[PDB]
Amino acid sequence: KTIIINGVQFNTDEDTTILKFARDNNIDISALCFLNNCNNDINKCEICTVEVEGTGLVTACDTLIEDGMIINTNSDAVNEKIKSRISQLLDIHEFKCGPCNRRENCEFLKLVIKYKARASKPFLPKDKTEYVDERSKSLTVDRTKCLLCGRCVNACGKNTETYAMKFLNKNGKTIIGAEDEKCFDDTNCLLCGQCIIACPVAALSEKSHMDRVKNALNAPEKHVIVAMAPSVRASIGELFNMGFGVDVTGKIYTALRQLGFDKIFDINFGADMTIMEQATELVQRIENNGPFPMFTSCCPGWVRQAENYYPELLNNLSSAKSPQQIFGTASKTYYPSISGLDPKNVFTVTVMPCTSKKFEADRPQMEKDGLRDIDAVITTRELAKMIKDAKIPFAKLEDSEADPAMGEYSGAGAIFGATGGVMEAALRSAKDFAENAELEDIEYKQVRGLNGIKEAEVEINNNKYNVAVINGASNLFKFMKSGMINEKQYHFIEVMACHGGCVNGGGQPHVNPKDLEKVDIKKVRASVLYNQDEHLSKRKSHENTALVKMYQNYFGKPGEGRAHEILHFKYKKSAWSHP
Ligand code: 402
Ligand code: SF4
Ligand code: SF4
Ligand code: SF4
Ligand code: SF4
Ligand code: FES
Ligand SMILES: [Mg+2]
Repeated sequence: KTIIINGVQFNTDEDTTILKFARDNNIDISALCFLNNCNNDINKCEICTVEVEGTGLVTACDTLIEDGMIINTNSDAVNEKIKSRISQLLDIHEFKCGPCNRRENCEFLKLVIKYKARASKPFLPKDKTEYVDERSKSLTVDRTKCLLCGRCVNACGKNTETYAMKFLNKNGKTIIGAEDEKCFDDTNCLLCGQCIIACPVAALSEKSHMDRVKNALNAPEKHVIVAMAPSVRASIGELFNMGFGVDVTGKIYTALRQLGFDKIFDINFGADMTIMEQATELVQRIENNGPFPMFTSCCPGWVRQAENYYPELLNNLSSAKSPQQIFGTASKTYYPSISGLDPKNVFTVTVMPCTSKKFEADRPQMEKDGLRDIDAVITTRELAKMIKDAKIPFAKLEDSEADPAMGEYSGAGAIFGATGGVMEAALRSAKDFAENAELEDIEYKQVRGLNGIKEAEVEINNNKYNVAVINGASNLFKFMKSGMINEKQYHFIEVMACHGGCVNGGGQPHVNPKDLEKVDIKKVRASVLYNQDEHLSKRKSHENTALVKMYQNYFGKPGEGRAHEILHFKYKKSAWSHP
């Protein structure tokens, strides 16, 4: 093929779109609705408009290159068309970037600036109440910002295959939302927030908990605990122009103290707790044979997927609470026993890469004696904004350490945020528990990686067992619908709703398509976690000295006694009722 782009001749045999061929040859072409190798097929934004000689204006994002094509990407006719489309989008967009939560990284704003587009009539709604949906515990919608680009809809389909995010006809007008415009929580939605990640603007956001936190911080009698998820220390640095894959663990501990938090702990400690219970439970299920398989229960997105699509598997879920919930349980019980604080005055806050974590924390039964396990959950984005609002020079901060009591963690807990992380961490303890030894080789590389469905055969106590790691909610459906579950007897299965693991969560920092092309965001973030595991002395959850002291002095033996009573949570399919 011979391609002419802006007077430059190209000789290629590649079969691809004009947009991507231009991107591969450093030729600038704008784009909006195009994401994850798909565009808005029904109402194309036409921001990727280029001029093909002999044909006219075409959309470069979905037009294959052909031999003899003469393309102009920066002609006048092209730029006026693109400027016209952006202007029309501004006519339905509340253009007030000042208080907006996408101010520092909004794809639309940089398109408005690039083409210097102005609205024919400034969209200024008198009352955003009808445009805004804040009924969910995880998601919020602001349709004053929605461009109707369909990226959220496509993302939902690709990532979860639930199609919970739909195009809707709201009284003659086209909008996006849940089925029948219901609250997302009341539908088959997983609350994974992958639709947020795909949104170029502030139309989709997480359900804010920042008022919960700030009100608790300012309350004199409240002792506010904060504990961040594995993925946060590998991600939040992106929002401070520090690049990708930068371990900023120490900076976060310091920033949290300057924010006024009363105690700095870590969810990775709770991750070690989850492994303690789960690995013990796995050994229990082996000696009992059943119920197999055992599924992980730490991902609330997967829990909702099970509840909404596979309720017969609810009993097969691990009884062990998620690292977030199992931490919060101990924060209201164990922590006061070693501090003297009044449990009612304890306020536990977590920092999560996940929007579904907010729903899990607000589950009615996720409490004890009137005390919530987790009082508030803020996303990686929310913490970052909280830091910038306090004008904390994050990139200039010294590394400080967390408080050890519930802040120490092994390398096993560190890799939780990556796909296959929980599986590998659980095997490190389950093997040592069953064989009653301290095994040297603990690296399970075969369950790592970005493959959708990963299986492995493991040898536990002179017996072989089949494990599986499900990477992404869509791959759960594939694993079940295709009958892969029945090819062999699986004993232990990890499931994560977000592909790549929690590092690709819905509460994670946004990454513009032009950095996604150059950076493998899922591997680069996960690398930080794996590097920590490699450099740590303790790489097994049961070697967590702070955790061992907690169990020895308070809980006793894992999987039984008081631990089984308050650190566990079982999901049950609804009792029979009719209708
Ligand atoms: N609870 C919990 Fe988890 C832990 O530890 C986080 O905290 Fe995850 C992360 N990062 C999230 O959100 S949840 C699913 N298990 C894998 S990692
Ligand atoms: S979504 Fe983007 S363009 Fe719209 S107001 Fe917010 S920052 Fe500005
Ligand atoms: S909510 Fe966001 S991703 Fe979905 S159509 Fe609107 S602007 Fe596009
Ligand atoms: S939270 Fe997940 S399941 Fe729900 S609409 Fe968004 S992408 Fe779909
Ligand atoms: S994989 Fe992690 S971030 Fe994604 S829904 Fe599950 S718990 Fe939340
Ligand atoms: S980016 Fe090509 S039509 Fe929208
Ligand atoms: Mg205070």
